[PDB]
Amino acid sequence: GSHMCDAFVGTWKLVSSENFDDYMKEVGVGFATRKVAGMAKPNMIISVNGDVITIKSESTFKNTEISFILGQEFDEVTADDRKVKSTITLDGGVLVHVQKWDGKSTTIKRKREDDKLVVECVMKGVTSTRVYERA
Ligand SMILES: O=C(O)[C@H]1CCN(c2ccccc2)[C@H]1COc1ccccc1
Repeated sequence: GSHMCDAFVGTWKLVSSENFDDYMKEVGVGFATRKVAGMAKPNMIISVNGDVITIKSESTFKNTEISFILGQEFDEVTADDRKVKSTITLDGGVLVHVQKWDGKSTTIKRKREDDKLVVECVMKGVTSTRVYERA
């Protein structure tokens, strides 16, 4: 029972980051958390079981885990410890993750590009790009 989401499954390691501190500033992350989070080189583990997608991040800073069904809102605790309401959908092969909290919104898009999993994080006008490779 293969699914298009299968392109994302596996274990991935962070290899590059751009503009992440500015993105975190826009989200409202405090100085100390930005410094320590920005140093992290997470592994991201993506798995699928039936309709349930699991994305785990493991790092020296924090471990995070979400499980979800596409299009079905859920409660998430982010790496910076926001309590958010999240909805993840697939739009043309791109995983689109919207997080809402305190009247704010940010969108995280995840796409396969060559042998990379590219993660684009947008808050207001500020974009950060984080590139992962297979571990
Ligand atoms: O997936 C990514 O790279 C982005 C996605 C957004 N996000 C983030 C957003 C606001 C504040 C901190 C991180 C990253 C998650 O990164 C980590 C880093 C360490 C441990 C777990 C996850």
